[PDB]
Amino acid sequence: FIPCPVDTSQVILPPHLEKIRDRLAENIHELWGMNKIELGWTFGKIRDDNKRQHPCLVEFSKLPETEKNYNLQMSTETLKTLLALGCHIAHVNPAAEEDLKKVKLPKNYMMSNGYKPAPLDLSDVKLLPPQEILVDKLAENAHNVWAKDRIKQGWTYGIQQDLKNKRNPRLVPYALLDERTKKSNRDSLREAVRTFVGYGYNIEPS
Ligand SMILES: Nc1ncnc2c1ncn2[C@@H]1O[C@H](COP(=O)(O)OP(=O)(O)CP(=O)(O)O)[C@@H](O)[C@H]1O
Ligand SMILES: O=C1CN(/N=C/c2ccc(-c3ccc([N+](=O)[O-])cc3)o2)C(=O)N1
Repeated sequence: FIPCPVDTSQVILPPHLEKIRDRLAENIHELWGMNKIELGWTFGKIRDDNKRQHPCLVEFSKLPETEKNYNLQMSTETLKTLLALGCHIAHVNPAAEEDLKKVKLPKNYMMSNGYKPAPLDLSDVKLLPPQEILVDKLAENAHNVWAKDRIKQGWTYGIQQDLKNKRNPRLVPYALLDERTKKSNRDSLREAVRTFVGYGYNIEPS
């Protein structure tokens, strides 16, 4: 198994896109924090996988640096991937960031750190068919960018996951991957494109 994604080396990120790169990472983390509470997890300072405690379920500004850069790099690689495919990212609607409210969840979503997930309310954002094929294609690539970095840290396949060896049952080709995870990647990058549009960006191939 060889996870080779679209080559992101012959690509640079213009400084005017660094703004979305920062906000895109925030929203992607907000969506993660919500889904994690939605499935048995809570806040903690000493991670114990059996107790469902997590230190990363905090606001984007309070994250540790090791996990933080990974969220900014993956966000930067996502933008660069669109550029490597021949698509452009450009601001057109200047009032969209002001007309971008955030989702507010029930009271039970607040934990012992003062953090309560508040992703952007992007439910009223519609995508054209061409942008759907992009999100589906971007999703398969996000699996490869994740799998390549893990592989060089020694991560291979293993029936049981493990935070102390390089084992993970999802280190497999996108075809041999459970459709739940495949759909999860598509949903994540569907909001990624909606995050751009929510800030006033038009995605358009050259
Ligand atoms: N599938 C995904 N899509 C977008 N961001 C993800 C992600 N998985 C993890 N992240 C980001 O990674 C950061 C936390 O890193 P961590 O190592 O704790 O992942 P994790 O605990 O979710 C492993 P798993 O999801 O398999 O149980 C989180 O703040 C989150 O934003
Ligand atoms: O088990 C798994 C896990 N995984 N992806 C995990 C990685 C970890 C960090 C992120 C990440 C993605 C996108 C952005 N972004 O664009 O901002 C920011 C961070 O995904 C996968 O494919 N199968």
